[PDB]
Amino acid sequence: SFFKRLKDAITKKKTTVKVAWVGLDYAGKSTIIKRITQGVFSDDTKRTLGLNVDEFTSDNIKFVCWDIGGQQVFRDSLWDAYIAGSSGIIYVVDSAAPERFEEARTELWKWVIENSKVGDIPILILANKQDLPEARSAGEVARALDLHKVLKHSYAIVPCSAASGFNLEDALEWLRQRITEMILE
Ligand SMILES: Nc1nc2c(ncn2[C@@H]2O[C@H](COP(=O)(O)OP(=O)(O)O)[C@@H](O)[C@H]2O)c(=O)[nH]1
Ligand SMILES: [Mg+2]
Repeated sequence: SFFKRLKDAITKKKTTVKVAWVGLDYAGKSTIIKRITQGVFSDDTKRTLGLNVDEFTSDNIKFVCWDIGGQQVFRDSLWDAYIAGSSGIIYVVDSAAPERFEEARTELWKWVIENSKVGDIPILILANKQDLPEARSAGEVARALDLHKVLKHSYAIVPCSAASGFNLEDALEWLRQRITEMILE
């Protein structure tokens, strides 16, 4: 698991980690968090912090799931309050919902890319719901998000399915390694 490997890495470093999970509503974030944490971070374990923010903790690991876009407005106050202190950011996209790609691109650049606060923080993009027949490729989503324009951040886009498990732990190992090296630095 990524959950178990992250816990052991940060316990060996003798410190604490925070992982942010941002992305539009119905993208798959709560589903991925429940699955990757083998149940530990279920809906009946979420300390609710805001109208769209949920928070999880288990010893030295903390996860911050935030449903972005929609009616919710990005305020720099809310970012300091909820996401500031994160060591990695996970942007989740529903590849079978191309109608909302316009919105996911605008929120990714609003909250993460053109965010002075997010620095060398590894940003992992999950092109989720690949099992659906309408799912666009990971490269289609990368072009939709103008990732080809992201010149100053350390990112990675990996296609995955939260229902089948496909590529999930593999994408998360890239982030786990990127967090492990930069932690305490
Ligand atoms: N078929 C399929 N459905 C998914 C997948 N990921 C999430 N879903 C469904 O889409 C909904 C969105 O998940 P959830 O994490 O609760 O929404 P969010 O927290 O707003 O992203 C859930 O009810 C899941 O049943 C996937 O990979 N495949
Ligand atoms: Mg949710």
